[PDB]
Amino acid sequence: APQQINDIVHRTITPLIEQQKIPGMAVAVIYQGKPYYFTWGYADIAKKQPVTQQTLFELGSVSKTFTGVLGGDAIARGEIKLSDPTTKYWPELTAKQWNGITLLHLATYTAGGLPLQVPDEVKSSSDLLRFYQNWQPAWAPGTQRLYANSSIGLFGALAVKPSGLSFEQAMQTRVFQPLKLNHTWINVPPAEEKNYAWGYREGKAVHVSPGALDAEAYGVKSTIEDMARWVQSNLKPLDINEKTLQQGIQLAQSRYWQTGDMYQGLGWEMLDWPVNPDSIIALAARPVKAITPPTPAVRASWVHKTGATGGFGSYVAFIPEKELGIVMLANKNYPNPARVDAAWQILNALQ
Ligand SMILES: O[C@]1(c2ccccc2)CCN[C@H]2CCCC[C@@H]21
Repeated sequence: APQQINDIVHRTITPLIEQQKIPGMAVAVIYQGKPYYFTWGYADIAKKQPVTQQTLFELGSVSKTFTGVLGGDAIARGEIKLSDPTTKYWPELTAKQWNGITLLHLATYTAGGLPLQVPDEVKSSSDLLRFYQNWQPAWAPGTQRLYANSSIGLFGALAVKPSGLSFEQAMQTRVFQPLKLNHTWINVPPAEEKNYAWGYREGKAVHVSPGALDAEAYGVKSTIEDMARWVQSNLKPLDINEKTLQQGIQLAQSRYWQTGDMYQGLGWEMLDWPVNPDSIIALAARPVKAITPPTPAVRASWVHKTGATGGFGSYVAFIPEKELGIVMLANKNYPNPARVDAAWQILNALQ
């Protein structure tokens, strides 16, 4: 690595690991299409397995960026439209509160207060239907944003219906494969278990538990290499040869709603660059302003997503205009502000 990148990364991440007692971490900085990798500590403490560039980490809600782009790809394929009513793809959803709730609302957490978590008791397709039928919105659609797995999760599930594919098959064939993300998984195969880090929560080794809509909302596992490739693909979508995927990426970074200084994309969230770092809670209900029509992807943006599972904490951010991106993968769920601080310190110094 160029010594500047080495120095800013080590000087930022070493203290972060110490302060947050992070067992293992991988970091990629992508500068002008070139990735630079850094690793520390342990994928598995008990077995003394180090973090490497091949270690799989649970991305948690960083998975929603994949779902948002898969949904964009389906729009580009002409399979769905964000303006479509939810009921067009799930006509069994007959309760009257669904009138007026579109795929856009689901994708952007603006349906009117869908809950953060799908309840553990919800297993089957018939359980899920019952859950959504019974849900009572707090707000009219398109008025408030409440971050929710039950919202974008449903979007992901409906977005792949016309394709005929399972969600996982659609993601593999339409997103992972074309982008050469060959060590990115919704389900980690037995052959890859040797590389699957344990998460640590209160000192105990843990992996994410199955749940409904897990694939769609928080179920992707990936390596620092594939995640760097993912960030670069989103940084520079015009290099992508597959037309609908290129377009889907662009759609996921369009600005659909504004709350405060943040703009909601599909999975991705965006702020204008340069950002006040200060500008970048279990439930936070925020009124949104519709951006009518959505602004196409703005190059001078800080585009990012945080993600966690019980034992993992991930973060990706990039700035198209500066050809600069970063991925931070850790096998402990440590506070989001520490992630953003570190990422901003690194990118600002290189920018
Ligand atoms: O820029 C590359 C890359 C690879 C791995 C991580 C980040 C970026 C390298 C050259 N080809 C490009 C091909 C298209 C995706 C990104 C890559």
